[PDB]
Amino acid sequence: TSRDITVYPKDFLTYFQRNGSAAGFDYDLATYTQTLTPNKASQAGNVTLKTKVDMSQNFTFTGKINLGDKAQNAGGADGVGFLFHPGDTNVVGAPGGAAGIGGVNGAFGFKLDTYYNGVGENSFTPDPSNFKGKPFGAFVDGLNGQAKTIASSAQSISEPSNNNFVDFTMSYNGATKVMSVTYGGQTWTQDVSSFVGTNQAMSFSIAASTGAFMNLQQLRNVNFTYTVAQGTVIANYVDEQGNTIAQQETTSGDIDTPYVTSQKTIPGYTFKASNGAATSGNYAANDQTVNYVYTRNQGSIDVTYIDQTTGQTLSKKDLSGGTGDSSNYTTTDTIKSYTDAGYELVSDNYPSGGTVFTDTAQHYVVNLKQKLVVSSEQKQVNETIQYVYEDGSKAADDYNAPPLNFTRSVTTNQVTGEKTYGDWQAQNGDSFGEVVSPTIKGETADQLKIDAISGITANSADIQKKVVYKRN
Ligand SMILES: OC[C@H]1O[C@H](O)[C@@H](O)[C@@H](O)[C@@H]1O
Ligand SMILES: [Ca+2]
Repeated sequence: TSRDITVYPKDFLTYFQRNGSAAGFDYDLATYTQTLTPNKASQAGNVTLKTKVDMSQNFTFTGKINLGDKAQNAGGADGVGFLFHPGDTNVVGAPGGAAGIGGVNGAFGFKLDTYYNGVGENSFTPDPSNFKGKPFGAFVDGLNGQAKTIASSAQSISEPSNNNFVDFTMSYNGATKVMSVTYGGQTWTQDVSSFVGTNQAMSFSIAASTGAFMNLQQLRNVNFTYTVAQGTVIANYVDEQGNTIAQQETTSGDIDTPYVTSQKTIPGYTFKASNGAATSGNYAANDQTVNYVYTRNQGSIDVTYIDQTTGQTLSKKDLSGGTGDSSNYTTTDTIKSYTDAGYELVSDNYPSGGTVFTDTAQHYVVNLKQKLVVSSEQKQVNETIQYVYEDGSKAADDYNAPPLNFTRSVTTNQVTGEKTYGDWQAQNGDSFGEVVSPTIKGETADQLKIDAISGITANSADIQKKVVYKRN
């Protein structure tokens, strides 16, 4: 590959980051020596690799390790750990029994344990009982966070003595997935495929730890030949409330080589903003993540009610929801309310099957008019002539003249109450007849005829007359 590099002893600080206690000590370029811990108590120091490692390529790690001058019995602690995890380059494991492996997830590697921890806690499972107070080198399974020492790898090592540097070698076949560690004519082997999984890019941390007991722990003449793993960009396509609304796009590439991400076009949604990384940039050692946030496309429906009679808006129900939600709305009730008030439905554009919000607006109309009830008014003007004697006794039957009837339409607006009368129309005529007063033998009428009367209007008063007969 083009990312196949060999870390030289003089460029150590280029590819490795002194962290913790280690940051107090400069790299001595005469010896090529990096202190991890000094010979003081409760110290922690490490170097982290600035990149990650393609675990689908071969790597060869060479150097010398000073484990100190004291052994456990003389007050010597805690050892040096080599950490392999998939998380952040700048993460390191817990000190003590965790040996700088435990406390990280998906964590494996090699310890040189210069202190026996029989009492276990969360960071680490007790050290193998067969190595009570004895220096040993092992492989560690820190996948579940808790560093477990594999007793099948548990081998003794030489006690830290007069601050001496023993040769260390860690070799790795990309294709076998087998790790080979040599420390002063003790060798280790293990298939690490059960750990690398699929990640094929792990962070590397060499980490020393003192506690109550101490030791100078130091590194010298570090030769790392490995393939720089390539950076990942994750792009998530999520709604406003975090729920994912389109498949994610995990695109990988060589560090410091460009990356691009696509603003997906999502049915039912419109792009709002891109929280997180740039949508465009350069690949980097750690995972970068750009989140595309989308808004839920919202539909309009407005159902206007109109009083035709006035050409005035009665009521207007604005509805808004999500492109494809039902509205669950029916006119029927709002219609009723107007109909009961004396209105009359004309038309209803509102679909019978509720409705559904769409990316385009809907506008429906309910046409209502003030009802009008047509009645009839009738009025009658009569004429009566009473034929009587001087004592009031009837001389002759009362004449009721042919009645003069009159009709008018009455339109009552069932909303305003406003009664629009039509006109008075004469059914019978406008004029009452002449009535010649009957002749009675041996009597004389005070009026021998009642004259015909013209100009009868529907408001006219009923005519009442009285003819008195006198004897002779
Ligand atoms: O250093 C010896 C010992 O001292 C303390 O008890 C802690 O800091 C331990 O984890 C450590 O291993
Ligand atoms: Ca231990």
